[PDB]
Amino acid sequence: MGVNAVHWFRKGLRLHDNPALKECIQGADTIRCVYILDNVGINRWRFLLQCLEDLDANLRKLNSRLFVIRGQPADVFPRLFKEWNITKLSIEYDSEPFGKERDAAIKKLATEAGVEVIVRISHTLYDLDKIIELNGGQPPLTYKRFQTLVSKMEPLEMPADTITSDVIGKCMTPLSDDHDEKYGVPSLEELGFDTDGLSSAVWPGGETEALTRLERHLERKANANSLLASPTGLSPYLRFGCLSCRLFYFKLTDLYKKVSSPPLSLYGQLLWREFFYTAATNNPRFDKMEGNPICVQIPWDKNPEALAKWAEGRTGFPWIDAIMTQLRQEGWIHHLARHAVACFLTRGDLWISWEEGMKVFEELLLDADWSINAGSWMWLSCSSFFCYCPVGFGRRTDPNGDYIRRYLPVLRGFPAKYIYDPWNAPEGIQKVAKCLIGVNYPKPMVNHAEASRLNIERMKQIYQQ
Amino acid sequence: GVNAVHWFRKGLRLHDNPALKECIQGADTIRCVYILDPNVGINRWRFLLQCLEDLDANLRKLNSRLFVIRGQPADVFPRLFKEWNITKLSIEYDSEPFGKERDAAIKKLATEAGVEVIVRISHTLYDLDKIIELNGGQPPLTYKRFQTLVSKMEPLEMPADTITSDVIGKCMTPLSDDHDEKYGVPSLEELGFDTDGLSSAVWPGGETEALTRLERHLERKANANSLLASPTGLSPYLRFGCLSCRLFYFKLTDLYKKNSSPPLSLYGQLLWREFFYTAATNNPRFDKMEGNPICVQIPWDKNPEALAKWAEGRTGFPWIDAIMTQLRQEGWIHHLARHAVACFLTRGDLWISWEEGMKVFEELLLDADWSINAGSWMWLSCSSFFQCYCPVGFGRRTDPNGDYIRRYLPVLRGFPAKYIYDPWNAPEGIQKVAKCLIGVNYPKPMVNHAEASRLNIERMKQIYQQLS
Ligand SMILES: Cc1ccc(-n2nc3c(c2NC(=O)c2ccc(C)c(C)c2)CSC3)c(C)c1
Ligand SMILES: Cc1ccc(-n2nc3c(c2NC(=O)c2ccc(C)c(C)c2)CSC3)c(C)c1
Repeated sequence: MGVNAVHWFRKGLRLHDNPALKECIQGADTIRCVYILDNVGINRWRFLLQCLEDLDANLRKLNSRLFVIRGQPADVFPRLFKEWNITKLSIEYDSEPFGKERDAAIKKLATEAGVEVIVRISHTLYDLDKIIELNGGQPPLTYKRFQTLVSKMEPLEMPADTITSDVIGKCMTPLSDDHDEKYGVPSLEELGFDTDGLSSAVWPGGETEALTRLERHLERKANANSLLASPTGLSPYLRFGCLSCRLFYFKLTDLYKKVSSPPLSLYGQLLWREFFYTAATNNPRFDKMEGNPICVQIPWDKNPEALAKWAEGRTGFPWIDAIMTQLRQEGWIHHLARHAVACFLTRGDLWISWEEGMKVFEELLLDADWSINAGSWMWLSCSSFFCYCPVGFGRRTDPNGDYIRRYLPVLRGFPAKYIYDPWNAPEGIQKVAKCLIGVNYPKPMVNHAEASRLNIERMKQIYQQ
Repeated sequence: GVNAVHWFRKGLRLHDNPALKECIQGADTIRCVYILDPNVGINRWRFLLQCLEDLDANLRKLNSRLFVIRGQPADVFPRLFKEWNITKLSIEYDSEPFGKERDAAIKKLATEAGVEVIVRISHTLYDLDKIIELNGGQPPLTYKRFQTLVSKMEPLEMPADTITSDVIGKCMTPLSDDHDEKYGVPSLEELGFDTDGLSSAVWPGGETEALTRLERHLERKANANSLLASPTGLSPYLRFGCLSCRLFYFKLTDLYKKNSSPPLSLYGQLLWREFFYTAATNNPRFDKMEGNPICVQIPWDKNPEALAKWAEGRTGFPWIDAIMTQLRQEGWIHHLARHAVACFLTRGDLWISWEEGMKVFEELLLDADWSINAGSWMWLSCSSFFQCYCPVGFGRRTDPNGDYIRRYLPVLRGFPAKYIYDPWNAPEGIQKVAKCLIGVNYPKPMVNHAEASRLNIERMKQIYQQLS
């Protein structure tokens, strides 16, 4: 009896600009926010778990708690509907095809149980289906066309009001005394992860951290060092929904006017994100080659041993290996570093499928969703949307090689003259550095000049086809 | 003639035994001895005695025997030197401070008697002193720096040749027909133990068992069940020396190669061993809080009754009690189960000193040496190395049906999975049909976890504010 509401957290792990949760509370006697735990690496799971602990803490401020439940949503929700006597369920819209299919299945389960479902857009700046409509029923496959469509859209509506005590009103959350025992956020070890020797996260999760960084980021806006994680970086918080894209949009617009009509390059980060979400939303095989209508079909090498050396940073190229080590250790690498390793794996040196690189980035990268990961890997491998040197790229960006020394400590003894090509160092240099190439650090896995010359010919064959 | 003794302590094996190999060279006679030197529980003693009978049986294949002697080494060895007219003594090096002090005293006594002492490294992958020298004179206290040091060392030389007929050559072992009466391996009852109702060992000791399980482990390598002892587990055989760390290292590399550059993660089990041995070797108070230069001073509770409930698996938390029951009964628990009970006792629930948990583990755990035990307990209690699990939720997450609980806490077998991890929440009618009244046939929880852990988190946060 009564109006009992559940808001389902997946993305949008925040209380600000949360229109679905705002609407779910309206007219509700009770409210319960739930997160349901279904390649994913340990840095992704730690960021998520920290996101849920920050949500729980913020909900405690409102005399509520987060409910964490393990299971598959299709089995879990029929039980919750009855146990809690639910009449309304709310979600932030998910544009990605697998999320679409999951949410369509839950909507059917909810309707059959008599539960009304509130769906609101708030993970993207725009209604992706409306952009596709203005473009004639197909997503744009060029960024400039996307810019044209966006510039004709209506102005962005204001972000939804933050969930506070005034919004909650008389709505309450029923809680047992053993809430943590049944619904608490688990630790990594409670999920069976090996955390031995794990250091403190370079990217701590949560809306609180995201809003702290947003304020520091904007105050700052008002190279070798670029390779390292910035304390005001926002990319993972946008992927998990800790930071609203619309709030970030409006704060940037507000800053720009304080210091007219801003160029759309002002929103370059947000717009590239929307582009890939829009391209992917109606393409269930967007993350594949075969069966993907927009993906060029290319005969990639099948080489699991070469793939493993790339994935684990054992290529013998310190520039490539340091990037993949920072990626694995911390979960974020510079955009141009993503270019560098993606080129090395696919069209550049190894000629391995972009699907394999995408799968590694899905496990390790914090800030790249399914759509953005698939679209970027297709783009950089010349597979859709119409060769870096693994020595010179790093040497030009960081001549002293401090980046290599930070993430490949075994190379720390090498001078800047050989830090990016240690195989060229004389034996005496290697001995004083206590690192014999081919013993303490591997030899380069390919001759870059020979491999790149071959692959360049292969793709020219593809594109003359 | 040249009469030699090889002193077994660790390294209870004939393969990759450089000290024994060097001792045999140029010797006319050889005698292998183990000295039973007066907390160690019955499962540790049984594993040891099975290692010694495997050693004795493998020495019989070479027309030799193991000589087992009860006494203190500083008293026994002056007698043996004269009785057997010994001029050669060999040992595998012991990095741990108490073993270091003992061996220095025996080396002095041997020199006084005119006996040369042969010492060879073979219990650890590396020369721990060479690691510390490379680091500038102090051990690394982060595992990342230790990995950096290890990746700069020379490649490991191959393990020593197995003691065979060929290696023994002309050397021989004088034997009497009364050998078992004088020097035999004793039984547990013969050491005064109560073995009534003891079931057959889940972890049988010895080099033969170790090498069998190594072969199966390599083949297999080529969840709720994780909690149970694996038939291919190697951890206790590495602690006792039935299996060489260096042999394991080389079989792992060979399996990997059949790339030439495996990540260090491949050898993860071995390097964490080496890390704690290195940290402990020059620290004679490594197992203490006061007077230990690397350990944060924390005002732990003194509560012997709560410690006893934890040690004996009477906490009232079935996940905790099942783990401690498996540990007592078999001598091995999963690594994550060790985290669970360590957090419950120290930083999590009871606020009892990590020194007390280490002493219980020292008595019951088969696979954790002094250095690894002390280092792990300091680590998990946030007391060193620059460092809260739910006692209901963790088990429920790991084994939802509760089969682990039903296996080790049979009084709870009747409870459904819904309450098997928190049986105090079960309605009385469930408790009645399960024939286990909570507070009568199985104790109530000894603490309110939510209240205890919240207060102890605040205690620890104050500790690190004082430090900062
Ligand atoms: C309370 C307690 C006592 C002992 C052991 N324990 N027992 C054995 C070993 C270890 N420790 C570890 O592996 C280890 C590795 C990394 C880190 C960061 C820690 C904290 C422990 C390796 S050999 C057999 C454990 C796991 C917990
Ligand atoms: C291999 C790889 C995977 C993923 C990402 N990656 N990660 C994140 C984002 C993106 N892609 C882009 O920005 C982007 C924009 C324009 C073009 C033409 C391309 C090719 C990528 C935006 S949000 C966080 C990148 C940079 C490379």
